[PDB]
Amino acid sequence: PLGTEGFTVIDLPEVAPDILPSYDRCPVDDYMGNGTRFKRFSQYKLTPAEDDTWSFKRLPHRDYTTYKKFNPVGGGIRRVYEPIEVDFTPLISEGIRELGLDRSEPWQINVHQNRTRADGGRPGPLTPEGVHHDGHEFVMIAILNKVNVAGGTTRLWKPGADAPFWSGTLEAGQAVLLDDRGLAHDVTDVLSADGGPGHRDIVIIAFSRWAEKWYGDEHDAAALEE
Amino acid sequence: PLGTEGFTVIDLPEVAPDILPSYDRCPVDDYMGNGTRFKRFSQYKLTPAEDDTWSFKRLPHRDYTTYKKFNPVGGGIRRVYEPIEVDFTPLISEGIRELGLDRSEPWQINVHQNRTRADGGRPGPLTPEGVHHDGHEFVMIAILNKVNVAGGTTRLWKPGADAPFWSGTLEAGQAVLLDDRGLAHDVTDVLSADGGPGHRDIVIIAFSRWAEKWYGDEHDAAALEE
Ligand SMILES: N[C@@H](CCCC[N+](=O)[O-])C(=O)O
Ligand SMILES: N[C@@H](CCCC[N+](=O)[O-])C(=O)O
Ligand SMILES: [Br-]
Ligand SMILES: [Br-]
Ligand SMILES: [Br-]
Ligand SMILES: [Br-]
Repeated sequence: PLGTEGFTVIDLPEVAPDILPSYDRCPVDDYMGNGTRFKRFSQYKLTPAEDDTWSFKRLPHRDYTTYKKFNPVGGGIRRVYEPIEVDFTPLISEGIRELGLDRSEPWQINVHQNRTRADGGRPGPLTPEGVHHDGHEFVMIAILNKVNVAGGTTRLWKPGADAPFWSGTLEAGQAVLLDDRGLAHDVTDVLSADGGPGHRDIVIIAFSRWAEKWYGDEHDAAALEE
Repeated sequence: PLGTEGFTVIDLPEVAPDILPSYDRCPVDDYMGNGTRFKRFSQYKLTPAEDDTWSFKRLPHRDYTTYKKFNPVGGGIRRVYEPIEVDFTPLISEGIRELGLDRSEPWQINVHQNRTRADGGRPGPLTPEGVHHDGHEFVMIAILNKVNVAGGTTRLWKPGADAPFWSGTLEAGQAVLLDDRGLAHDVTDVLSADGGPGHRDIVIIAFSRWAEKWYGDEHDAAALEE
């Protein structure tokens, strides 16, 4: 499973030819990033399959809801996103293999397909939450494309620490897997590499056991404090 | 001067008839509030005048810059805003009288004319910074108009405290004056009162001594970490 410090960085396999172009068709995120972020969102059930594989089932499309206690800037509201068009589940299966997810019960994943844009004088913020936990058990963050950007350095923190214990800029074709309970994280802003427009295209996958799923009326009521 | 707990709430005089309509002509804030906020911005030199009054001089229009250490979601960047069209200096004089601003040196003020909109299912965030200091010596927040909104409760905090020591919902025609060093503040989100659109129209005035002004090349370089 994960490295002893609670994270692993991996190389990603080649992706299908529809993945990178699909980022050009992500609409603006009306809730986060103040116009610098573009997003699609889908959720899946993840079940252990015989032959020691995993089965993915796309769930009916629902608004994204998270808790203010994890995300103070985007929590506590219904966030209406459009579904992801392409199939990230081959990519996600690489992360699962490295996580060694507990096969004794089913899992539920949130999948966020994000583009953040940077331009001269306007960095693209990646973690306006600051140093945070996502609220899930594991998180996978995969970088699919970077064009004309600098910055975007991932920092991993022990809870309460004054400084991160690991920093690294993930490049296209890399992913980090995180123990999202034991570690906190942030990412420095995306910067324009030369003064002109640039962008950073990623997918974030948040893993929870189905028994603790971030999906459905009970989760929504809890996250919205209803 | 201010109350012994570092703040005072005051009633405001009647304002000129052009002030309330001017909020309809404030452009969207491209940098904060994710489309829920509209803003104009101007800066003034503030000097003591004989017969125990104060004189205001509007300074050449410059981008707003603040520090990430005070504002993690809107700091560290050049924020290009349009100037304020109306004259808030009569209202600001009411706050100055209550502050008892030291007349032994000149001052510099930042003036933010803000509208935050709320709608059903979409609150209007007021302090995405969370509990914060603005970074100035004194702050005045004046409420000019509230239409069909709830929430928007000001909370004042001792430094490092885990709960506020005072809470109150400022109404149209009220202002709070704050010791921005000795106390921190936040405000709960603006909510739609009935499920439909509503808005809250305010002006924020941040006071610094001219010797510590938030204006000009040196300030900008420090706030941008250049
Ligand atoms: N904090 C990110 C989402 C990261 C994934 C967490 N999850 O699915 O709850 C956002 O609010 O857009
Ligand atoms: N934190 C508010 C500004 C409040 C006044 C503070 N000032 O002038 O620096 C914003 O970023 O829009
Ligand atoms: Br944001
Ligand atoms: Br914001
Ligand atoms: Br002068
Ligand atoms: Br009240």
